[PDB]
Amino acid sequence: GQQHLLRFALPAGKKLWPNDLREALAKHDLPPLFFSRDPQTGHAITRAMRNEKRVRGYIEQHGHEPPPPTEEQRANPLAIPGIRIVGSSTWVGILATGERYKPLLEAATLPAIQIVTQRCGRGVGVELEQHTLSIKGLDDPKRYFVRNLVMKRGLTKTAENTTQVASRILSALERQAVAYSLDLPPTAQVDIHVESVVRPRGMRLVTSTGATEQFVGLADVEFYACLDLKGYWFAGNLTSRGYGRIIADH
RNA sequence: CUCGGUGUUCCCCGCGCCGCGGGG
Ligand SMILES: [Mn+2]
Repeated sequence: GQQHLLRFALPAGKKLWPNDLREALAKHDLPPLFFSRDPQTGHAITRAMRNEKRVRGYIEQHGHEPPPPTEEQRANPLAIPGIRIVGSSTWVGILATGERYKPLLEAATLPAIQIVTQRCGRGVGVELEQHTLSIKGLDDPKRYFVRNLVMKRGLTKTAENTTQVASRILSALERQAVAYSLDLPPTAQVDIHVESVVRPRGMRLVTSTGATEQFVGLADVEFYACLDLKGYWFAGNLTSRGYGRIIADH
């Protein structure tokens, strides 16, 4: 429920994209869960099962019943990244969602200062924010953006992409609300409207093991909803790299 | 205190009849 954001203000002349900070932090001997890798699988965090039909299918495949969830699978059954590297053109930062992940932020803090000050030179500002994730309905529409929404599949350049993007935002807000035990208002109250899907484009998917041949869909979004979102909410894929951050217009 | 990458499969979970979802 509690979010901690270590935020660095970048000097006017300087870029340090969230992926750049993430890549540089990977050279600093941090725990795998900082990078959303489950330390008990050696692979990226993934969702948990729960079904009696899924058990049956698992038994047919493997010849035994599913093992217990790992510690991260039990704590994080919807596989939402507890650490995200976030930012925009003017700042970069580390977001911990939940007290569980705050020690990972703490371990990365001096490394992050080293990286940002070495890349940017002098003039880096620092803030440390704390927020309570909350979602509450409104009577009138509130304007939001999504910065660099990533959709691994399904983002087109044609007019129906506004509806597709709207559905992806609803799906993501429902997933976070379930994960954090928050109440979403009725959809007819929320009444999401995607006003603009800005410059729908491609982005080559790069992993820690190198650049792939997959491209993902990437766009910027303006939308309205009768919702007051407090804290940092996300939509789409690849959010541990800061994609899909929802931003209230001010 | 939103709008760097112009377009699809490298891996891990999972579902379906290659396709789709989730993680990176
Ligand atoms: Mn409407």
